[PDB]
Amino acid sequence: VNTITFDVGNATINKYATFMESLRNEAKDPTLKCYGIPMLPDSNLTPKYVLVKLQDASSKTITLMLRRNNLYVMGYSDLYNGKCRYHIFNDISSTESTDVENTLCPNSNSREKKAINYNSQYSTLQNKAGVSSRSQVQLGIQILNSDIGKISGVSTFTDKTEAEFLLVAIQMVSEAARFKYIENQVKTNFNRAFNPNPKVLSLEENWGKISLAIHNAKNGALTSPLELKNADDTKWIVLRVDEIKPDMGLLNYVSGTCQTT
Repeated sequence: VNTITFDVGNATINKYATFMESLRNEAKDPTLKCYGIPMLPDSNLTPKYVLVKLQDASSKTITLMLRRNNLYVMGYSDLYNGKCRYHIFNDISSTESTDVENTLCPNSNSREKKAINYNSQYSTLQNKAGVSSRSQVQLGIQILNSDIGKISGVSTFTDKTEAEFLLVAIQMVSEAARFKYIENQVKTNFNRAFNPNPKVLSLEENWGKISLAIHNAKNGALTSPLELKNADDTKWIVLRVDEIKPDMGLLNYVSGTCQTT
């Protein structure tokens, strides 16, 4: 499995763009695409995982482990007192957990467990972070930088600190890779903190449905319209692929042929 590094501490818009390109190119199936939009592979294609190393301004790092087929974060590692400290979500199988141990921390004599004792659903992360919605958790480059430093190499930290980091990282890494719209929210706000708008949230919550609709669309027309939210919280009834393609970075895996095109 490959490691993609993003230097948060020294980030620029172009470095972030390159990071997004690199992550999409690593994770996508080598061939699958619909309407020109690359698709993630099935759950069998190897490597099954991608590592994303995030570096803060003090050169400390956290490495996220992502499932390639859906870009979900499985866990993360940090260097702690010389040890590879692995933090695994509580919602993956025993066989995947073995893979997370060995992929984050291949040397079995130099590693240490520090579990994430909760699941990776946004509702859970929000609860641990003390928010009723992740619209209340600002995103941003400086925030990500700061949050890395609250964890990496740190003996103890609260669940709220951890869940804030996870909310920010999951969105700025995996959601941004899935959605050019989210990448572009980060870029438009690159020098400052921002709150995820209704369209960010709607896209995040509907990636599966959107991916299916694009895969199934015939001559650019969705078989069944898909109702999302615009950034001003008005309904967005999507009728055609060209209305939503600009916001897409990656499609969720959907079996069978589509217009590639």
